[PDB]
Amino acid sequence: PYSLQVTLTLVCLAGLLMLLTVFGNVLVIIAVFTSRALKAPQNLFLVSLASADILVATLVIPFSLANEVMGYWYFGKAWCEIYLALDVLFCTSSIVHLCAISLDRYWSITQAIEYNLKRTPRRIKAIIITVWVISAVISFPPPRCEINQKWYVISSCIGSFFAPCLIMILVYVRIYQIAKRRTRGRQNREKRFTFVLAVVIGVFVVCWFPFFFTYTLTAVGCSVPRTLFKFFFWFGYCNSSLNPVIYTIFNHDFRRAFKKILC
Ligand SMILES: Cn1ccc2ccc(C3=CCCNC3)cc21
Repeated sequence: PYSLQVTLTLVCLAGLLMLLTVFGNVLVIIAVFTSRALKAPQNLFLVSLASADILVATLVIPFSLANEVMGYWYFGKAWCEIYLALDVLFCTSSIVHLCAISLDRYWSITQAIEYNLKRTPRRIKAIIITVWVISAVISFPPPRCEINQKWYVISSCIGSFFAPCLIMILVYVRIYQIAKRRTRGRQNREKRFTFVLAVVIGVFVVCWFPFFFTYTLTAVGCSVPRTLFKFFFWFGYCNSSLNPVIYTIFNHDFRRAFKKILC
């Protein structure tokens, strides 16, 4: 199974991850509904994403720790089929939310004056209610608790990630082009948005991409170590802990609001 000494090392590596995922994603929620500066229609995208992150960290991580360190699935076919489907529903509801947050972050730059009148909270709510529906329609497409259909396994990874990745890298390379085109505030206005954009579009790729590449690489059947895949699995669940910080710390409004709650 494991070393026991390690088992306490793995559980403490997690647990802290859970506390960090339900500390940022909750600080975002207690911040949008609390500060009169974030009461924008566009700020509801960060509350549903935070809810999804808090849900993953406390509904799929506690049991992933169990399946991996214990070795067997203590439960059977009554929180295992629910766990393997609530994972694909809580991570595909974070990737697709990151895609939406970037599309509403790009239509308001390229279509700047026409989009505000089409940005009412009703539209934001109707987009949040659709991202969630699609996130759950990918999870449920109508003793080891390990994932077990090649044709579907691709459809879902490509729609769940490749698509949100390709439509979010483009929405950030056509925003970096627009913004640097405004410059043509002294050698740091650009040097800051080269980093504010690089972190935003790179933490995603360095957290989630390796897992999905390996999963479809094994979907085609190219061998990936049994280990060196467990790092990737846990790497994604650890990206939801950074998501609440990436989309909030680079914002002066959010930063001044956090100062009030934690003065
Ligand atoms: C097989 N598959 C298709 C889409 C999709 C989305 C997320 C995940 C997981 C996220 C972290 C580790 N557990 C699985 C798996 C997924």
